[PDB]
Amino acid sequence: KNPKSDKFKVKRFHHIEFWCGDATNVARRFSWGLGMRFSAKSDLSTGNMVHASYLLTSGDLRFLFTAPYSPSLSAGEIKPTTTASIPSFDHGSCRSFFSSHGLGVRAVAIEVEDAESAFSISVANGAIPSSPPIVLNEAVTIAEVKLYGDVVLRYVSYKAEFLPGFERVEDASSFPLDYGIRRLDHAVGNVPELGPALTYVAGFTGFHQFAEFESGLNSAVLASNDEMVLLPINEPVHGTKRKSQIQTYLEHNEGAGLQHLALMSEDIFRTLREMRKRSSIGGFDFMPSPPPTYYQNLKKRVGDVLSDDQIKECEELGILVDRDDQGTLLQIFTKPLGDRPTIFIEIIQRVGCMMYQSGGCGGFGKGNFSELFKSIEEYEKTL
Amino acid sequence: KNPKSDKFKVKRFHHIEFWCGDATNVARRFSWGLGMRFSAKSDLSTGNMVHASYLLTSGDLRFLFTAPYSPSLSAGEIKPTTTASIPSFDHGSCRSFFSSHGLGVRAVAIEVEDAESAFSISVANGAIPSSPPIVLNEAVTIAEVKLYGDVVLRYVSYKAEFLPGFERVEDASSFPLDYGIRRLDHAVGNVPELGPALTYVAGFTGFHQFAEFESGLNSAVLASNDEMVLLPINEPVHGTKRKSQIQTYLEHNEGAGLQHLALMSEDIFRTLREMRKRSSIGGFDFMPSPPPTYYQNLKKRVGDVLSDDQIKECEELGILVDRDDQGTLLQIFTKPLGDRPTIFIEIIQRVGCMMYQSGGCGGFGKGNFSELFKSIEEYEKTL
Ligand SMILES: Cc1nn(C)c(O)c1C(=O)c1ccc2nnn(Cc3ccc(F)cc3)c(=O)c2c1C
Ligand SMILES: Cc1nn(C)c(O)c1C(=O)c1ccc2nnn(Cc3ccc(F)cc3)c(=O)c2c1C
Ligand SMILES: [Co+2]
Ligand SMILES: [Co+2]
Repeated sequence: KNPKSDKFKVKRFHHIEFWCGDATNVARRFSWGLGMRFSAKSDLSTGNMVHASYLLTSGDLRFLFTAPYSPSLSAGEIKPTTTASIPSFDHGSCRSFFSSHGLGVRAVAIEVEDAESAFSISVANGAIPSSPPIVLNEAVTIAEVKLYGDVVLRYVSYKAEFLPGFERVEDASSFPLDYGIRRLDHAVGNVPELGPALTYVAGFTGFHQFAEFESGLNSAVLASNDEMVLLPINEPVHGTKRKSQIQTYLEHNEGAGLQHLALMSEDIFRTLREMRKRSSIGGFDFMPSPPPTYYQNLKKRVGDVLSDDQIKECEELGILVDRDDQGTLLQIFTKPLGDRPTIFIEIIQRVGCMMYQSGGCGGFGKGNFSELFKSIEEYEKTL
Repeated sequence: KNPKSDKFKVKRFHHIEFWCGDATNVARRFSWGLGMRFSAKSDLSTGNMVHASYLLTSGDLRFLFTAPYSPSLSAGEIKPTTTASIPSFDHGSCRSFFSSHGLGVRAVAIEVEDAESAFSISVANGAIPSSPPIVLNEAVTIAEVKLYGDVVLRYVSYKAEFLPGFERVEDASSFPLDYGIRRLDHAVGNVPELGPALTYVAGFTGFHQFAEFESGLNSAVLASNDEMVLLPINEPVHGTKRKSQIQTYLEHNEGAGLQHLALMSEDIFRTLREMRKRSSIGGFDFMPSPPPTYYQNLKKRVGDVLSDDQIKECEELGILVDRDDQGTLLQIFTKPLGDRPTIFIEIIQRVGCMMYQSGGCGGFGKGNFSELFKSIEEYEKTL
């Protein structure tokens, strides 16, 4: 059931912005680890005396990395005279965010028809304003409201590359890396209390609950009208034998924030081969693979969707598989992206629900908790 | 002339410590860009609730990357009960350093015979104490005094891998990268006033001035008894046509700090081939190469040291060449390591002064300023 209750016209995920202490080193690490190209910049070389911002792209996926310069470089400026290309940026907010949370997502940006309208309707419907609508070069409008913790939902609308004031990156500095990642599938937040978080966000967006089918969490997924913008939210389950990973996140992150980004691949096998080649040479590590009992149990569950060779290829790469009543998904999770056990990345590919592919085809893999537990004691018994 | 006036026994450079906002991403970028292996760690997985520290090695070169965790993880601790592996670490100092300077060197560490003695004699001779001597696991002693800006000179002495509380990194996570870098040759500071900086440091170390042979700077080099610990210091020259790069550093760094690290290669041609292959895929960029007039002028200056092919190989890689009355050096400079135009790296190889090779063989390349200017207008005229 999809009531299509969006209070304003939402298009697609537009970009994700990381707040960094040094944007250069994070962007270069991510570029190599994920196979994303350097595509735009806004920094001292483009006249920006306020912040350094570097944009990586792979397909339609856009990762922005931003860090503050010394405030002394821009001490003469006022907001009317700012050289910042992102007017919502604030030195104090950025430094406070990174010292509080470490490396993490500041903004989940979605493209909308009219960012000023989206902002007004959101705030009229309970959203906490973060940055009012600002029109950039009479061409693009940006506005921000609080999502959870210190994460903002950023509205972007275009009258008609990335943002005014950003320059395209020269070919010499722009190596065409590509490991197959194509777009952001969903972005997941961790909060202490799911109920009030859901009520707040569904309250100001009109996003509806996306239907699903003791793992340490309770979850729910908010979705736009065509279910292409997907925002899951988790809360911890306390008292459990194993401590909730949601609680660990909240402790090390100093509260609520973005837990993981799920990146759709057009060929998850190629993506994982390329990423795993680079894990120990600057890229990303992956969670430990499931036991072979898990892959021995895959024939009975998805043997009609994946060949034996394709299942063996999942085993080689540590890929997980789950299935809806309507589709199948392949997924795998990285280890945390930075020092703290907080944000990580999921790589995903979805099989089915063809019409284009409908959003969320196959679900989000919640069945992989019990299957993993089931594989673990089975492999212990086989030993 | 070398008076050998060291006030305590100094051995070699031991390590360089970067203070980071996220040590993981910087260490992974540097590892790939410079061909350094992950060799030790101290972090949550080793019981350290205070800071994340990752050690990269190439030959005898040791780069340490450290960032703070949330203070809440260690709020119950006191210094007697600390889980920090580096007792001088302070959350507030680290956050203040990185917000003030961005990514940069906090500590230049030298190995000494007796770190407590080195500390006492230094402070008795004018050094500003930063962290008193602390004995780690009855095995290693560490102490720190101020060097310039917020950079400390760290004394390490061993009674008898890296530091107690660090664990060696597992083979799977430790890929044996190596592009030929072997040790730290020198570490250079920028200050507003050279005179008082020299008087202070030579005052408490007994380091002597290393003899040399309008570029925007005045410089002098302090050296230990065997001239293997080399600490150059620069001040800006104001009024010049082109603005001093030393002044630009001081402005963007918010004052004095470490300007560049010079890393000796056992084969600078291999090192530069390997680094340049990776510049646009996560590694380091290099300054723009000199005009071919520079290499056309190399035959007359070093044609007795380098063959024509070896000179052509310098041209392919953008390497610079300078010569003493006693030796020749090959050198090249990276672009800044992070967002700000502050710290960069120099790769160097020295030819001559065999006895082992004596320190500073060939000088530091100060002659390359006039040669570069001379190449530039010559190439303009040839056009
Ligand atoms: C649920 C779920 N609900 N919604 C809306 C989602 O998007 C999801 C997921 O993506 C999903 C699905 C299956 C999984 N199976 N195992 N693990 C183990 C683990 C990995 C990294 C850690 F730091 C700690 C534990 C997972 O994390 C896991 C996730 C995170
Ligand atoms: C001097 C000197 N004295 N001592 C004790 C040293 O160690 C040195 C050097 O290493 C040395 C030698 C020759 C050079 N020729 N050209 N450039 C251009 C440039 C590069 C990066 C920038 F951000 C701005 C300008 C240099 O920097 C340069 C250096 C830095
Ligand atoms: Co997910
Ligand atoms: Co130098």
